Amino acid sequence: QANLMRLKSDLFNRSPMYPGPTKDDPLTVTLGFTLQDIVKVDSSTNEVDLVYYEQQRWKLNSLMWDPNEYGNITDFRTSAADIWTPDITAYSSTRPVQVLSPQIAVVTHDGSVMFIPAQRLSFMCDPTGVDSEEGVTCAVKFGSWVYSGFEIDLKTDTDQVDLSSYYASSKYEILSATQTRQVQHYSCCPEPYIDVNLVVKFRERR
Amino acid sequence: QANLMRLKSDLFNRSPMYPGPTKDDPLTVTLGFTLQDIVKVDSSTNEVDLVYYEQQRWKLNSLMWDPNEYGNITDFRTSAADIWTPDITAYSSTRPVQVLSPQIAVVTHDGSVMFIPAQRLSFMCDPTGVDSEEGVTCAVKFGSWVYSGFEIDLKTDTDQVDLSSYYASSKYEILSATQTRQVQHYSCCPEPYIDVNLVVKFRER
Amino acid sequence: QANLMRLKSDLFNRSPMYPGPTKDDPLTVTLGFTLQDIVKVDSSTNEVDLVYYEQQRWKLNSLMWDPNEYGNITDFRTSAADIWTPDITAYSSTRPVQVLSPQIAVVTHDGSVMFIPAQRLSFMCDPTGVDSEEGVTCAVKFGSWVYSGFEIDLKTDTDQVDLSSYYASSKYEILSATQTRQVQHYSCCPEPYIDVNLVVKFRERR
Amino acid sequence: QANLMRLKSDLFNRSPMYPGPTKDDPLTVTLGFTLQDIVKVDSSTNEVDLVYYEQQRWKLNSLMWDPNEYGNITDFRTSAADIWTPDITAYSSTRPVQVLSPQIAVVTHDGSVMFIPAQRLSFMCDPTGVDSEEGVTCAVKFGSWVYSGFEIDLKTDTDQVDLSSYYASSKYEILSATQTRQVQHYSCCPEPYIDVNLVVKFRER
Amino acid sequence: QANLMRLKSDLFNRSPMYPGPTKDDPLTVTLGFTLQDIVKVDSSTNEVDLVYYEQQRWKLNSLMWDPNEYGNITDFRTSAADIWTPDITAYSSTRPVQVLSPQIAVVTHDGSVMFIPAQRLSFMCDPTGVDSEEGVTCAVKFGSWVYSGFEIDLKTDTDQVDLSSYYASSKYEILSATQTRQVQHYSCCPEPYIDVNLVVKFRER
Ligand SMILES: *[C@@H]1O[C@H](CO)[C@@H](O[C@@H]2O[C@H](CO)[C@@H](O)[C@H](O)[C@H]2NC(C)=O)[C@H](O)[C@H]1NC(C)=O
Ligand SMILES: *[C@@H]1O[C@H](CO)[C@@H](O[C@@H]2O[C@H](CO)[C@@H](O)[C@H](O)[C@H]2NC(C)=O)[C@H](O)[C@H]1NC(C)=O
Ligand SMILES: O=C1C[C@@H]2OCC=C3CN4CC[C@]56c7ccccc7N1[C@H]5[C@H]2[C@H]3C[C@H]46
Ligand SMILES: O=C1C[C@@H]2OCC=C3CN4CC[C@]56c7ccccc7N1[C@H]5[C@H]2[C@H]3C[C@H]46
Ligand SMILES: O=C1C[C@@H]2OCC=C3CN4CC[C@]56c7ccccc7N1[C@H]5[C@H]2[C@H]3C[C@H]46
Ligand SMILES: O=C1C[C@@H]2OCC=C3CN4CC[C@]56c7ccccc7N1[C@H]5[C@H]2[C@H]3C[C@H]46
Ligand SMILES: O=C1C[C@@H]2OCC=C3CN4CC[C@]56c7ccccc7N1[C@H]5[C@H]2[C@H]3C[C@H]46
Ligand SMILES: *[C@@H]1O[C@H](CO)[C@@H](O)[C@H](O)[C@H]1NC(C)=O
Repeated sequence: QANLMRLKSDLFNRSPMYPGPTKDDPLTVTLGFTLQDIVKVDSSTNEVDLVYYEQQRWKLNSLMWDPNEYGNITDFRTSAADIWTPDITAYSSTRPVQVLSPQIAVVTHDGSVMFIPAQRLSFMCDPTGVDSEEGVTCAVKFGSWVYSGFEIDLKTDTDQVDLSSYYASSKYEILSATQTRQVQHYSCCPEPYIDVNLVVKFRERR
Repeated sequence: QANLMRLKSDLFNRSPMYPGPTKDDPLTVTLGFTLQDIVKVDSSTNEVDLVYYEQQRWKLNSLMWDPNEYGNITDFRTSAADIWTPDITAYSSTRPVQVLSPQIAVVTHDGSVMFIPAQRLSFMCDPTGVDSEEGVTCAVKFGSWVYSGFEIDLKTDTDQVDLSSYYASSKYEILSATQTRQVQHYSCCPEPYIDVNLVVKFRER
Repeated sequence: QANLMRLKSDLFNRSPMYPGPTKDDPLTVTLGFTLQDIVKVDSSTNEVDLVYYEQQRWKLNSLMWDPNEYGNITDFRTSAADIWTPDITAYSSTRPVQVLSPQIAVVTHDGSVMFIPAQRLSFMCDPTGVDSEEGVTCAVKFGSWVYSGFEIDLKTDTDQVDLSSYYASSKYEILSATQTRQVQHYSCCPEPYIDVNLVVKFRERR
Repeated sequence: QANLMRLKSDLFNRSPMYPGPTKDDPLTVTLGFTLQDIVKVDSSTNEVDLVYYEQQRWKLNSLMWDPNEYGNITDFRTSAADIWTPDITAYSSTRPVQVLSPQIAVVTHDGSVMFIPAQRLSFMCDPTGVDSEEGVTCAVKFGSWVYSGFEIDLKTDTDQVDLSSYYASSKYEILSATQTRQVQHYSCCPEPYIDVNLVVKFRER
Repeated sequence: QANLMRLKSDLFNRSPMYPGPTKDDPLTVTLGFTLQDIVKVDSSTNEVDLVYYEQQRWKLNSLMWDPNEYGNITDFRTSAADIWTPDITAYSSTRPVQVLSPQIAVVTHDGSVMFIPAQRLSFMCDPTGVDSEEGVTCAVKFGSWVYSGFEIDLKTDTDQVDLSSYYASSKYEILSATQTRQVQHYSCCPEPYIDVNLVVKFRER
């Protein structure tokens, strides 16, 4: 209690919040998806709804401490409002993303942060052929809304979407689900933009 | 008024809020459900909606006081924003949980806290067989979102879900409802996670 | 303007907010309902939606003042956030209550407060038989969420729900509407809890 | 920039917000509606949905300044949170009113304020006869929620609702739309209440 | 980190926020739309839903800095709450606009700001004829809610709406989409108001 209180006071009250990365001091953010459910499909609007956990990890020098100086504390939990978080956004959502979990992050003594919001997302997807044996493929890109590849580098720990928590009695079964880093250039602008392309192949079950 | 004002000032203004548990100083949180209604079932999306009260109890040394020092006050009510509260979350919700009651907790002189949010929850459930006599069983786990079993231990006072306030004219009748502590390990994570599994067997009326 | 500004400053900035009642210093809260409309019925979910005004009144010594000391002001209006308000809640709602009026209360020099939120409420009600001549009866209890009868006493000024503002062209006509104080005990806990039971008998029009 | 910053600092940081009117110092608020669209009708619930702009004007001595003292500034725009605003409310809404415009007001050197929220409103209305040539008439009163006629006087600049921005391809055409000051007493209350009654006659194509 | 922290502290903590433009010091805001999808059409209410990115650009002297003084930083990203933003609003929305992107802007050393909110908008549109080969045309104006043309000038970089990100498998195909500056006068008021008129011609695929 007392040690943790002192640590949080030192990290958060005695210094300003991290202002985000720059060209000079870029930040790597790792993303991974855990797909829980394809909740619904809307063939009249071509919108599909997913529920997933989006794991985000990054590391800041300003969040480092020595466990010996603070009662051997190697990590703690704190409100996501206490710290900077990356602006990772679905590019083709049709509704505001709905948050299903509390906004709390885990901070480790090496300055690494793990933040894993559960979300429900409606996104642009033609579900025609979902009732067939081949099923249907849909895709949605996630990236920083305003940081280029010079400020934020996105990576994945794996190209496989974690399906170990997928709901066994969903209306839809997953045939494949991948998460792939893409570099993108746009005609206006010189700098590269990074996204992770979440590609899901699915169909109605049996 | 004056005594209570002084107590709240001492507990909340004159010291920092409890920062949450650690490996060294873990916290036990007791959970209990009162199921009020199965409001609806959606066979096109496999989502079911429940209304329930979720009682949460825990105890902190930092919330202790001597009643004699504060006008014989043995307990008080306060906004949940004034205190730390646990991050207990349904694992398989499909919509943000909707809160139906005001966010107020009861604090007792021994440092124990009782907080009982009424909630409406949409969660993943295949309702196939709800129209049958056998009915259907659905389950949803509740636990801390980011604290492991090393920091937060969950328990129940009983394995029976309180059904005494269940809505008599619901579209669905309850055949059974249980609440059971589970210890879980994951491929992701080395540390154990504790949840309470709410299992409800029901059918159409 | 100047006198009222000074009064509000004295009551709200120069002292802490009332911390709520206790066993030693209980508070009586008077409730009355004005039923405006039965807006809808849902026979697939057994939910009914009402629109009403819920008048709440109570009195605090801490909100007293002498009109002579403050430019002859006998009352004022203020945001409900400036003052303590009771945690009166429907026991059997199925959705969060929707507030239709601004959150403003009237405070009188004797310390009495009048707060009258207009609300739309979805609550548990089987509407089977609403299309019949006998109609249907539904009920919903309102009480403090966490204060017992030792801290908050609820009363009504009358057992009749005010129907003078009921919408003349509603889909549903009201046969009766009553509001009755009840004392209740629950198996766990020694202390009594007070509620007001709103009972409404209605049917389809004409 | 610099002059305006100084003016806002003098008006808002150097003095308290206006606390609202009293019996001794009543306030006149002028209302006017611009009806944009009758968006929908629900004959199963007797709810109708309108989109309109509600112009509100009032004048306070505390918001006066001399333009010469502040770089010739005769008016400025500011967040509605910086100032007091009246609690004008539809009496027969069935859903919380939805705000479609940013909450910003215009303040003029004579202390006059203009605030014009665009809103979508669902209100109690039987639409039976909307498909006929005569159409249907519906009405909704707007007034202060908690100030009586002793504290706030409402007026209109005109009895005609502005229809110049009405959506030409709406599902519903407007036959007439009026806005009329009414004085009212209630069984509850000794003091008179002022409202503006918005009466709209409309029909399908 | 350290240089950027100092820059933000200098710009945002050590001086007041920009209070908005005046007649004396007007501001030009450039708008451009990127239409992503016509998501739905409602022929029972004459409402259509679009998803788009609205790029907004303006320039303030108060946001200028010398890169040499701050570690060669030529630009940074910051929360839109840290800075003033224009009150650009759709004139004919039927629901509050839904924001799909985080509220973050890019600020450049010359004081220029780029802010690009992704939005879902329901607006007044008769979709009769959408199933035909000619299709249907709908329009919606965007402008400042309370600043006139004397305080805020709107312009476009181009009259063509960017369709390069339009969703290939939308139910609706775009025949044309234009964005055009308009000057407007209103009977009440002496001052001109500027808007950008977004005109979209589309049909079923
Ligand atoms: C924090 O942890 C370190 C070890 O992980 C502790 O340091 C050791 O304490 C043991 C047991 O008393 C000694 O025998 C070792 O010599 C110490 N050093 C090392 C490097 O192992 C330390 O005492 C812990 N601190 C607290 C307050 O619990
Ligand atoms: C409060 O009320 C008293 C009277 O009840 C006001 O004082 C009187 O003011 C009138 C003019 O309005 C004078 O002619 C009287 O001589 C005053 N009498 C006394 C005893 O003071 C007083 O002005 C009121 N306060 C206000 C309006 O702020
Ligand atoms: O030109 C583009 C299109 C592209 O759209 C998909 C979403 C993206 C997320 N943000 C939103 C704005 C954007 C951007 C920034 C700077 C120049 C061009 C540009 N955009 C989008 C772009 C990506 C990346 C970035
Ligand atoms: O990927 C998972 C699966 C599992 O999901 C059920 C809920 C859990 C409670 N919290 C939420 C995040 C989670 C966790 C932490 C770190 C990596 C992966 C991960 N999760 C969930 C997990 C448990 C434990 C933990
Ligand atoms: O045990 C209960 C059930 C009962 O539910 C109906 C509604 C009530 C209003 N509040 C909500 C919490 C509650 C309460 C307080 C303390 C211990 C148990 C307890 N609850 C509910 C109770 C009443 C009274 C009170
Ligand atoms: O009983 C009523 C009905 C009537 O409703 C129309 C609107 C009004 C404006 N405010 C809102 C609350 C109200 C009022 C005050 C005290 C007791 C009952 C009561 N109401 C409304 C009333 C008027 C006047 C007042
Ligand atoms: O008289 C009007 C109608 C017109 O409506 C289209 C939208 C507009 C954008 N803002 C919103 C308020 C408004 C305006 C300013 C001052 C008095 C009246 C008034 N309005 C609207 C007007 C334009 C311009 C401006
Ligand atoms: C900034 O640019 C100058 C000029 O090239 C260079 O000398 C300096 O090292 C750069 N970096 C910093 C942090 O000032």
